[PDB]
Amino acid sequence: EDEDLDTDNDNIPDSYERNGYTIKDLIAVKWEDSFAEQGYKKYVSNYLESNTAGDPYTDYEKASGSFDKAIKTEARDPLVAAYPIVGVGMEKLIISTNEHASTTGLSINKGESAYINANVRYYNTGTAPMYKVTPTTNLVLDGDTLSTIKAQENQIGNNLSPGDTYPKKGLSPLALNTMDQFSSRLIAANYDQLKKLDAGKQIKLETTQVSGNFGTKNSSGQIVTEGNSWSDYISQIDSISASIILDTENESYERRVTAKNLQDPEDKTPELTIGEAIEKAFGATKKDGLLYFNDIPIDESCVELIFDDNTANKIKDSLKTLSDKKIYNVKLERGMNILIKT
Amino acid sequence: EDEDLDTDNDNIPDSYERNGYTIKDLIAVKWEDSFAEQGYKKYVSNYLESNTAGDPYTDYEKASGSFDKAIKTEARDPLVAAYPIVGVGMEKLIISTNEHASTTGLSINKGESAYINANVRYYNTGTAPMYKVTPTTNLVLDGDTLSTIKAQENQIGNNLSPGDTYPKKGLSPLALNTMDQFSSRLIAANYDQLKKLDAGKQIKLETTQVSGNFGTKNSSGQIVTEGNSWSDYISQIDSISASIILDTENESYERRVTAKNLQDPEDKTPELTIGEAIEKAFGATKKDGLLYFNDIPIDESCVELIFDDNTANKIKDSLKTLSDKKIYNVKLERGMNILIKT
Amino acid sequence: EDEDLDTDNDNIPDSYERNGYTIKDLIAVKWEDSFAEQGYKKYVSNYLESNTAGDPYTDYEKASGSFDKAIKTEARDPLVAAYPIVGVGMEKLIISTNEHASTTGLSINKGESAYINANVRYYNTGTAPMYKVTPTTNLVLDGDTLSTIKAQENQIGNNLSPGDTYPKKGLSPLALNTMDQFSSRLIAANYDQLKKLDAGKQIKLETTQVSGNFGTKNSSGQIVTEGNSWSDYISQIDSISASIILDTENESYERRVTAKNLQDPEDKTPELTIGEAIEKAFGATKKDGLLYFNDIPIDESCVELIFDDNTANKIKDSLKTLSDKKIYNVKLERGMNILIKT
Amino acid sequence: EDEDLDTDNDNIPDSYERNGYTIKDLIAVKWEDSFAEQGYKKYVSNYLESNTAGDPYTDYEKASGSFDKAIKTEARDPLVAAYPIVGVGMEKLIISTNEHASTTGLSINKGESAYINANVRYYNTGTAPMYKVTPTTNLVLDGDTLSTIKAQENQIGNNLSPGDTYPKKGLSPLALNTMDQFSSRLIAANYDQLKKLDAGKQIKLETTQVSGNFGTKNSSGQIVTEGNSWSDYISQIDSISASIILDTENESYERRVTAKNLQDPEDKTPELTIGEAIEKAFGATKKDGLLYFNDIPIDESCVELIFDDNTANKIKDSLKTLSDKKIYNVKLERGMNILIKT
Amino acid sequence: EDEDLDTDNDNIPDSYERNGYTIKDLIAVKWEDSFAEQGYKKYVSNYLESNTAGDPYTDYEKASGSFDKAIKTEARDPLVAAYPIVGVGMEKLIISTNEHASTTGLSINKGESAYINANVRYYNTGTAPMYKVTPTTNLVLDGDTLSTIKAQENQIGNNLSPGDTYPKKGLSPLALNTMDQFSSRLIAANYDQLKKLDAGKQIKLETTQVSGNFGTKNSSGQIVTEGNSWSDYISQIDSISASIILDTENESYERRVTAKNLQDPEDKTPELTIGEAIEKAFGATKKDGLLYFNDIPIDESCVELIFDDNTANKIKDSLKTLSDKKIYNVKLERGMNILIKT
Repeated sequence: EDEDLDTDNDNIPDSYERNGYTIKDLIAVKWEDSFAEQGYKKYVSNYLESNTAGDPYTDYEKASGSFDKAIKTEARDPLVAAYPIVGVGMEKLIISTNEHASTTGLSINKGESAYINANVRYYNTGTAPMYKVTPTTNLVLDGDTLSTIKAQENQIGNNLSPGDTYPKKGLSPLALNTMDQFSSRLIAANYDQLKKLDAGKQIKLETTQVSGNFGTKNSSGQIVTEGNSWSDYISQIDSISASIILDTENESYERRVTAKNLQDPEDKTPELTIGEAIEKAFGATKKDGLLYFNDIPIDESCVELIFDDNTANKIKDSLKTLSDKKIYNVKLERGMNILIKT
Repeated sequence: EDEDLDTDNDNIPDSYERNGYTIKDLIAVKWEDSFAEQGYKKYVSNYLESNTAGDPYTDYEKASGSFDKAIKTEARDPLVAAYPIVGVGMEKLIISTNEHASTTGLSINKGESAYINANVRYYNTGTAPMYKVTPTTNLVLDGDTLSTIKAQENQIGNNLSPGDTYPKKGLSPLALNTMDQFSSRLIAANYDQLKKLDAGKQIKLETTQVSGNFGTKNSSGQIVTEGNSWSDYISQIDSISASIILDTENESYERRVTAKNLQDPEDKTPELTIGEAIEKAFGATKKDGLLYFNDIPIDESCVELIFDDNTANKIKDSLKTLSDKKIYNVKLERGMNILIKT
Repeated sequence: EDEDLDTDNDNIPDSYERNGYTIKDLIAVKWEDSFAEQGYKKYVSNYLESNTAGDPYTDYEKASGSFDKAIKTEARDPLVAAYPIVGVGMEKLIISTNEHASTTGLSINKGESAYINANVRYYNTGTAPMYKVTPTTNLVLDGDTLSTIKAQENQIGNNLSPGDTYPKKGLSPLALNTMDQFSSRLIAANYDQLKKLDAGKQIKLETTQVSGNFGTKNSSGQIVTEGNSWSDYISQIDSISASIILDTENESYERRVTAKNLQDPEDKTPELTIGEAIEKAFGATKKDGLLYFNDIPIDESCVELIFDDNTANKIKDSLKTLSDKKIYNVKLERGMNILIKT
Repeated sequence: EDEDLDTDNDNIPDSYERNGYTIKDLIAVKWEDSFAEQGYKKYVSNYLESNTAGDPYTDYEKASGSFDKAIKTEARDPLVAAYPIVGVGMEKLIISTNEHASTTGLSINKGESAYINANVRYYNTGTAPMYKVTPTTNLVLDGDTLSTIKAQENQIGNNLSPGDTYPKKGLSPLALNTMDQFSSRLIAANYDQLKKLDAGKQIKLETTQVSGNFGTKNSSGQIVTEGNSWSDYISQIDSISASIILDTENESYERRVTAKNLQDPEDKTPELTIGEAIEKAFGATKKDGLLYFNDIPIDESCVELIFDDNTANKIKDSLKTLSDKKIYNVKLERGMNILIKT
Repeated sequence: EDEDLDTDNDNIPDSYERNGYTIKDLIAVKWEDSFAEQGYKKYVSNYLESNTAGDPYTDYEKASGSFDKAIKTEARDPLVAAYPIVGVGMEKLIISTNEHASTTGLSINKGESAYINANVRYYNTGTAPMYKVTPTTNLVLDGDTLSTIKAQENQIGNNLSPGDTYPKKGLSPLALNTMDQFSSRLIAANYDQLKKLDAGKQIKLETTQVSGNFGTKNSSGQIVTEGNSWSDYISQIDSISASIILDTENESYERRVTAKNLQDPEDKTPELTIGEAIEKAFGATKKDGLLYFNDIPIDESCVELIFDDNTANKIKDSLKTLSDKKIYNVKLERGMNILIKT
């Protein structure tokens, strides 16, 4: 009954955070099943923790709506993890060749003769914005693993809205050829690697890491992104949560949802199943008693649940005890990943 | 009746911010319909929020007039959004070619032989000033997507008054050729791209982002623009508001006006219609019971409401229920845009 | 009667700042018409504002004289605005040509062959000093709009007294050829622009902006110019005040004085007319019941009041209702400008 | 009688600072004419000001002797101004010519062929030390106004005692050729300006400004010169005081002494006359009832009081009313200057 | 009798600092002549000053022994001044000449052809250490006054013990050829100055100034040398003290001892005599009723008191009134200097 006693100092009780609860007028309301039709929802969380997943907001601050505005409405639930991830796309790699007087002809230096140039474009898929992007990307020549570069002081960009490109849709890509104000590097073994680049235009561009920022909110301390860094939360998140990826023919989505280790006798997060988790992640609800999208179904005759080895072997080891034989009705796995092709 | 009880600690009551209200002698006055003729106006705002739109001032601070002086009088209302946006214009791109001894002639380096130079000019259209401008702009060569640059330490400029150019009217434009004190880059493939520049002078300049500052005001802490940054508010604003653009033959204006999501049962901003919102944005009032400008009519036989697809399809999907058939009398769409040609 | 009740916390009452007042022995004295002959003057200001013009000093602190000492005695009145503006003059542009072995002769590089050099001199005309000057200036070649530069670390200068040059009168000008420790730039298209400079010595120098500092004063916090900046007050000032320029055959003057918008029901600055405003700006008083200078008459038979379009059209639109037909006796215009030739 | 009531919070009374006073045992003693023979002196100052002249110390702090020790004993009186000024002397300008293979001979670059070098030496004449000197000096070629330079990071120097040189007497001068670690500049138009330097060795060196620091003293906060800049007091001083220059055939002296504007009805500094002020500045006293030096007479048969125009015209305009006809017995002029040649 | 009343807040009484006193167990003991044989000594100081000499420690803190440990035992007395001074010695100047292809031979650049290199060594003679040394030294070519340089970041050094070299005895000297990571400068007029260096190896190395640090001591704020600078105490010291230089055939010492001006009626330091001051500076005592060194007599038949002009003329001007005719028994001179050759 909790007797209105808090154990975390997170302004929320611990039977409220044990049974179902929701939030009205910035005050913890207990629960009644009536106001589900009113438009409200239900939440459960960790009554012993100041913040369930790793993400830097507390349980009440994520559940109310006084944390940000730009973050999508799915992230107001304490099970999901409000954190973004950005991908870099490449095109139009151009070159300039043979520095002095050619396209050897006695005045072509085997180093520093053909400078490189690439065009890229960032895009964010996830749940949150990042008010700065510094990605480090590297280039590879069909298995030769050539130079790596940081974003310099003029390709850093700025705030990155959810589901958007870095140049907003209808603009030309971003140019890249620098190593701190130094035109970058010859495709190295000159009369060899340029002739590899003759019929072997396989300059592949990979991303390794990005770094960004977020924002905290007060009244007097209004909004600051000066030192709030995102590079020291991914290790906290990914060693707890599991990953869920959905994709249509025109969009993509990735989410990180938490779980529980069964061996630890002192974890107090609620249990889950993946048929509840795909509902809890997105805006997907039930349209005929089974899980549907905004306009699409997601059911067993419509899923293409493409697993991998660490997920498939554990589900094939644990799909023997139950008799209902439902893949959606299994306990989560701390570290798993799931693909929903459609 | 609210019993003089504040719920946000924003020095304003919550029936005052629920019904109509205005501000006299820096004190919240309730409302009387008499003094509209006196010169006063009416306001309404969000009784649960410390700041209605995303912009960094509060409800009372925007409604009174003790926030700035340079901001135009339309922004003193808590529904509009006091934030600016700057455009860059280009002209007069000049070149210097063929470095050593020509206009190949055996001494023309295939990289770094024709340095580029552009002339630019900023302008601000919106509602607010920005006390610093760092725009990042890129150049594109009829679909070749060439280099991008930040404004250096000597092209940054200074305070930018609303509706003005960066060099005030009657001055020459700005020169641009730098990559941190390095003359920029050859039009890359020398004997190819210069001959593309022979008959193909299509060096298009595009803007990608800008960054600036604003100003907070105290008595002892008078005016500071040292750390107040504008790059961490656009993501908060644009994921809430809608956009409205007006343009005559000699000027242009763009505004951001807020709205409400109907599915969210804990939003407490008032509702709107676009026929009220075009009046609420500008200094436009009614001159014959219908909306007029300073000296211009803006009515259904004079508007050119040129939509786009996401606005036109939703208004054509929701123009079936009502019987009056008025495009001005519809609920707003959180994310829509509107062009009003004249 | 005000009952000695302050509404701004600016240590001055609000019938004192409503009727006339003056200041004796650092105490607000009410007003009496007797001691005008004594040497005292009269002031009136905004009883609802902590600083009635934009300038960073308060009403009392500007009215007393415990703010600075180098500021001219006209600025002790709350109607005028104590802020300076500096103009740069150019002369003696010299060159150095044709870098390797000439005055083409086969060893002249089409970029980087003739470095430029200009001589400049600052001066201040206005009401205040500026303890640092960083002007950004650009050069133009008969409508070609060439490079722009910031004052470097060795050409910034120092404190700049009112009505003085930057090198005090009787010294040679300043030399300018830098782009951060890099001899400047060739007059670009070498064998073209040097031959334009043959008979076309039209290198015009233009100013775009300056930046400086000011000084606040305490006893324990004596005088600091390290954090104070002037680039965040001009937008506040110029969107309020009007401008007045006077010039004899040997000097020049420009001032910024305030006004009121008539539509706003909650502004509380007193009214004005230009016939009292030219008196209130300068040290000009009446010598025969009409406005005279230090030794010069300034009256309708001596003025050459050269307007512009926004001033002339409004004065010819509003010079119909009155019957006295006096241009000096009109309400001010918020944004106007006035030249007084003599 | 002042009733021991202070009006400035400067620990000194206000009839004490109205009549004569002096300071014994760090306590304000009133005045009695007996102890003038004891070795004491008399002072009078501004009972409404925390510091009379611009200089950063207060009235009591200058009158006692607990402010510094290196400042000369004339400055312990609240009428004089304790501030220094430094002059730069030039000699021995040397050159290095014709960079590649000469003293044109087909390999002499018309820019950057003959680097310059000058020898300088600072000296201070005035009343105070400066613990750092950064002078900006420029060079001129018989009316061509060549480059200007700041003192770099290794020609700054250190503390500068009053009446001394920067290298103490018996050392070689300072070498100067840098523009931030870059050998300076060719005497520009090479085959022209070197031949101007053939018979026209007229490289004149001029000073424009200097910058330095001073020292404040506490017990716990002992002595700091970190931020106490001198560049923000000269504008306060020179718009109040007048200047007095004395010179023998082996030394020089310059001082700044305060005054009063007669039109201002609320200034409260004492009056003066120049025959009192020349005694009040220096250690000069009366040896036969008339002003003498340490060993020299300064009287009407010994002065060579060389005025300028703004001093001569005002003294010839105001030497008519009095009947005694004494130039020493006139009221001071706020802005005047005086040369006492001997 | 002083009634145990302090006037400076320096924890010491003011008859104790008026008569003789000594410090036992960190408590001010009054005096009695008995404990002179015990090993104790006598001190007297300025009862009106918080620190009698210029040096940054107080009277009590210098008299006790709780200030530092590396400072020599002579400096524990408030008459002497604990500050060091460092001399630079030079040897082994080497060269590297004629850069391209020679020892003119058509390929010797008249600038930048023979880089210079010197060997230096610091030493300290005085009373204190300095935990950092940055000396600026200049070079002169037989009266041509060549370049000057600061010690760079790799030649600064570290803590410098009293009476030691900078490399401790038995190490090679320091190499010097830099102007901020730039091999320094040709001996300028190449084919002239190298031939001056043929038979004219007169590269004299002079020192001009140094800069260093010191150390303050607390328990919680244990030892800091971060901002404690020595460049702002020499002007305070040298305008008060006189200088005394002693030298054997194998060592040298210099000291700065305070004095008193007679014309100032409010100085309160005790008087001195030079025969007492030579004893009070060093560890010299009396061995036969006359002053002896550690093992050396220093008396009138052993001194070689080599004066200079300002000392000799004043002692020959004031050696007439007294009848005993003793040069050791004269009042000190504020500004004098004294050499004791032995």
